[PDB]
Amino acid sequence: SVNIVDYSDCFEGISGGAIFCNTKNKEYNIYNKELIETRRSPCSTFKIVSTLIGLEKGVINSKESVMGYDGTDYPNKNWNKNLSLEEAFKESCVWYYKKLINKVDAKSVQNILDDLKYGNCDISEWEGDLKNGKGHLNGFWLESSLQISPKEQVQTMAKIFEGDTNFKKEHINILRDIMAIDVNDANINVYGKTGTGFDEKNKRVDAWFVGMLEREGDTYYFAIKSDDSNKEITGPKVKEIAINIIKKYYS
Ligand SMILES: *C(=O)N1C[C@H](NOS(=O)(=O)O)CC[C@H]1C(N)=O
Ligand SMILES: NC(=O)[C@@H]1CC[C@@H]2CN1C(=O)N2OS(=O)(=O)O
Repeated sequence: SVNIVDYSDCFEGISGGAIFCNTKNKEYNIYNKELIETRRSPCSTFKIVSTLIGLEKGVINSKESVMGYDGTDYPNKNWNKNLSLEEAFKESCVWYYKKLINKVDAKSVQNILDDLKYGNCDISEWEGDLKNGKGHLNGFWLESSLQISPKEQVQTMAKIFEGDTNFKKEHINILRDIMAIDVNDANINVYGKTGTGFDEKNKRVDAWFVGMLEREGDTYYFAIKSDDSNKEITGPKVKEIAINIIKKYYS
C-alpha cells in the first residue's frame, strides 16, 4: 500500500523527497515520488555498502579494524590518525574507505552491486570525478559513475538488514552498531548515514540521509534526499529534516 504523503512542513522550504517503507506490513510512504525514483550519486551513503564489502573480503574484520594510516596531512583533525572502522564511518573518513575499496578487485565489487541491485551498478569511473582536482579523495561513488535512487536505497537497506543477502550476520551486526545514532528518544532506534555532493551538471546538491528506524516491533527503511540548488544544504542538514519527520510522523 503506497501512500503519497506531504512532509513539506519538515523540509522548511528545501527541495527534496522522502520514502519510508515497512516491509512487514508492506506500507510505503512517499513524499515527492518523482524525486524518490530519480537516480543520483550516493556519495558517502555508499560507506554502508563499502563497509560490508570490506568485511566480506576480509580487508577489515571488526569495528576496531584499522587501515594503516600513513601520516598524510588532512584538515579534519580526526582523519590524521590510525582510526578504527567505527570512527572512520562516523567521521565519514574518505581516505580510509578509499584505501579499503582499492584493496578489492573490480569484478567482486561489480558482482556484489549486481546482487544488491545497487542502482545502475556502474563502477566504470573507478577512480571517480578527477576533474574536481581532489585526486585520491575521489571514487566511483562520489559524484561519478555510480547512481542510485532513494527508492533503490531503501530496497537495498531492507534486503541487507532483513537478512535477505548472503552477507554474514556478524558483519550486518557490525554495520548496525556503527550506524546507530542518538536522537534523544529511547522509544525508537535510528540508524543511518549522511552523504553530501554537488551535481555540477544540474547545479544541484545531492544531500542524503539513508537508514532505518525501529519502533516497537515495526521497522521502517528510509531515504531522505534533497536536490536543492542552495549549496548550503548538506547531508547533515537533511539528517536533521529526517529526524524531524521521524519524530513527528513515526513516533
Ligand atoms: C560523503 O558524502 N562525503 C565524505 C564526507 N562526509 O560528508 S557527509 O557528512 O555528508 O557524510 C565529506 C563530503 C562528502 C564528499 N563529497 O566527499
Ligand atoms: N544529530 C542528532 O543525533 C540529533 C541532533 C541533536 C539531538 C540529537 N539529535 C536529536 O534529535 N537531537 O535533538 S533533541 O531531541 O531536540 O535534543
